[PDB]
Amino acid sequence: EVETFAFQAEIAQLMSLIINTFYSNKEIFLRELISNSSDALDKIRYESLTDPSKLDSGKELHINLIPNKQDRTLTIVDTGIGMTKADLINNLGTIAKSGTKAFMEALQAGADISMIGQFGVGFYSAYLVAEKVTVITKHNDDEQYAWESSAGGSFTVRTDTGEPMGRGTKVILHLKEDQTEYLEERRIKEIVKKHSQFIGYPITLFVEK
Ligand SMILES: OCc1cccc(N2CCCC2)n1
Repeated sequence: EVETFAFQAEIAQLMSLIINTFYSNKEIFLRELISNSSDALDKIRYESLTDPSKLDSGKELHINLIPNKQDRTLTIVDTGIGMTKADLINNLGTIAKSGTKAFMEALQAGADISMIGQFGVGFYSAYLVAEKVTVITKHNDDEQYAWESSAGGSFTVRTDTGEPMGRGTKVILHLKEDQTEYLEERRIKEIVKKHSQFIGYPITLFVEK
């Protein structure tokens, strides 16, 4: 059972700008997604201080980067707080409405796309390199869900039946045909060293078979 939702007009407009604006510094997508993972891990670590049982779904707080040349996918896995169904459908887009308006006014005032993180909508930078994005997420208070969008103004949400995750978020980037450089180990290493060297969680870059 797959539910289809329309993006808010502002979010759909933001995704279209990201996809259609000529902008060569696409590598900032990884910094934005790692930053999102670090924030999600900060939240579950803080919540577990006053409630240790919140880590029953997993004590390890880490980030994994998994490239797959056969599927042409780059997966960013974290064991952070995860996202509920209400987050995927309502809460995140509601928060992102103000940030999108501020971001686009800034772009008209001379800012560039790499500053998208300062407006709270860095997740959508994934569409600089991905034609489709799948998000598998599990929050302690909800079920495991699969969020998916190839842009175009709509996204889907379903209950995920795949391998259980315990807790956290998995962002699967189905890369565009000309963006396969972000599957190479040397390239991912360079980006992490350049933009995410001081993230306070272990980042493990998986290598390919
Ligand atoms: O709206 C902004 C935003 C920030 C972080 C994550 C996110 N997601 C949309 C659904 C998948 C996850 N959106």
